[PDB]
Amino acid sequence: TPQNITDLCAEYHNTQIHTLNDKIFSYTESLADKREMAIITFKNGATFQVEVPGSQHIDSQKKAIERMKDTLRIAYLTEAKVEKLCVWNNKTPHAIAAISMAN
Amino acid sequence: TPQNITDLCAEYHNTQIHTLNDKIFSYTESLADKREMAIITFKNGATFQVEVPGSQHIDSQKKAIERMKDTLRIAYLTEAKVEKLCVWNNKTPHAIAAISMAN
Amino acid sequence: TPQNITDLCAEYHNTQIHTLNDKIFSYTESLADKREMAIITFKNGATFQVEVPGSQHIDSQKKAIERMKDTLRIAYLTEAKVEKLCVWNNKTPHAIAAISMAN
Amino acid sequence: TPQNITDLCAEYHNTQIHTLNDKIFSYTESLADKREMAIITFKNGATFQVEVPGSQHIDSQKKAIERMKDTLRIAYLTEAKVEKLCVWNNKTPHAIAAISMAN
Amino acid sequence: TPQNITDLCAEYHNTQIHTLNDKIFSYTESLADKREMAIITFKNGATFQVEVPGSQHIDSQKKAIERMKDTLRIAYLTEAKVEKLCVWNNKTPHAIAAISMAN
Ligand SMILES: [Cl-]
Repeated sequence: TPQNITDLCAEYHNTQIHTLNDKIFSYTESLADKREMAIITFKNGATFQVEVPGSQHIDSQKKAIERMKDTLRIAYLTEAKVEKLCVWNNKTPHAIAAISMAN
Repeated sequence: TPQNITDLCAEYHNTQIHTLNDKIFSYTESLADKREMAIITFKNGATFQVEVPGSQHIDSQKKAIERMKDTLRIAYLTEAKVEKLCVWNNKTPHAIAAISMAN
Repeated sequence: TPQNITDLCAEYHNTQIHTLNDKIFSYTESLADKREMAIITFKNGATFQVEVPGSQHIDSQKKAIERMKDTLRIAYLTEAKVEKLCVWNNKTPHAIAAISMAN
Repeated sequence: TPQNITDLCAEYHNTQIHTLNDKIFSYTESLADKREMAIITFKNGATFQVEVPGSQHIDSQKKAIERMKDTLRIAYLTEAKVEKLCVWNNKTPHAIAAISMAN
Repeated sequence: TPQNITDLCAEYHNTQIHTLNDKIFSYTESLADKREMAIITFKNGATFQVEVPGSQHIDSQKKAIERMKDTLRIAYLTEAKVEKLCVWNNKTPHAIAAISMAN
C-alpha cells in the first residue's frame, strides 16, 4: 500500500502533485443545486476544488468526499500548513484527490 | 465550473453577492417545527438564513444545507472573518447559497 | 420568515424567552435508556434540557435535536456567551426550542 | 425529568456517582472487532469505559453511545474538567451512563 | 473487559504495541477510489495507516474506522501527544487497531 501522498498519486492517471507548504488562503463552500462543492486557494493564486458528487461516485467515495471538505474547512480555520496536494488535472479547477499536512 | 464565489453566484437566478469582510455578530439556531434553521447577523445589521430543508431539496442538497449550518456555527465561534456571501434575495431574510472566508 | 429569536419564539404556543447573556455553567450528557439527553445550567440556577428524541416526531426534528446537543456542547467548551433561549415552558427543566449567541 | 446527574443516576440499577473534578488523564480508542470502544482514565487511577454497541442496543442507544465517545475525546483534548460520572458498577471498567462538566 | 491498550492489543493476532509518546508529524488523507485512507507519520519516519474499508468490516467496524480517522485528524491539528498504538503488523504500512493518548 502507498506509504505517502506521492506514491499514492502516481497510482492514478491524470493526477499531479502540487507542493504548497503554505496555509489555505481562502475557503469557499456552496450548497447551491448541482454546485455542492468547496474551493480553496492559496496566496500564490492556485485554486483547487473538492468535486461535486456525481454519478462517477460510489458510496465509499461519497463519504471520503464529505470527509475531505471537513478536513479543508478545519485546516483553513486553524491555519494548518498543507504540504502537498495530489490533484486530477483533467478538471478545472484541479480536483483534489489527496492532501498531506506537515506542521 | 466556477473558480470563485462571484462566478458561482452568477449561475443562479435572484442571487446576489454581499461583501461583509466581517465576523458574524450573532448566531441563532432553531429546532422548532418547520423552522429547523440557523440565522446569522453582522454588526452592520445584515441578517441571513440557511433555509429549512424541504420538499424541493434532494439528498445531496439536504446534506450541503447541514454542512452549511455546521460551517456557520464554527465560523461564529472561531470569529472567522467572512468575506462574501452569495444569497437568494427573493427570500426574507436572504437565504445563503454560498460563503467565502479569507485568511 | 422570523429574523431573530424573540420573533421566532412568538410563533409557538406557550413558549418563553430567557435572556441569559452568560456562558453555560455546566453541561450534563446522558446516554441512559429513555433519558438520552443533555442538561445545561447557568450560574443563576436556570436549568434547561433538549428533549429526548421521541418516535412520532419527524426525522428532521430528530436531526435538529442532535444538532442542538452538538451546539450546546461546543458552546460550553468554548465558553461562548448565550444571549437568549426560547423554551417550551410546559416541561421541566424547560425544553430548548432555539438559542441565540452574541457577544 | 431529573435536573442534575445525581438525581438521574438514582433512577437506574447498580449505578454509582464518582466525583472527579479533574481533567481526563488519558484517552484510548479502539476500532478492533468487537472492541469498538473508548476507555478513559484519571490521575487518581479511575478507569471508565463506553460500552461496545452490541446488536442488543435500541435505535437511540447506539446514537447516544457515539455522542458520548465524541464528548470524551473533545473533553480530553480541551482539558475540560469532568465533575461527576454516573457509571453502572457491575462492569469492568465501569460503564459510563452520564457525565457532568462544570468549571 | 480489557482495561488499557496493552491488554486489548494482546487479544489479537498479528498486533503489536508501539510506544511513541510524541505528536503526529504528518497527516495524509485520500479520497481516491480504492485508497480512501488516512496515513500518519511520526518524526523518526515511522508510518501507519487506517485501512480502507471493505465488507470484511461489518457495519459497526466501518463506523469505528471513520471515527479513528476523525481522531487522528484532530490529534494532528491539536498536536496531541500520542502514547501508544496497537497495530496489525501483517500489513504495510502497519494498520492502526487502537490508539492511546496521554498528556
Ligand atoms: Cl439500569
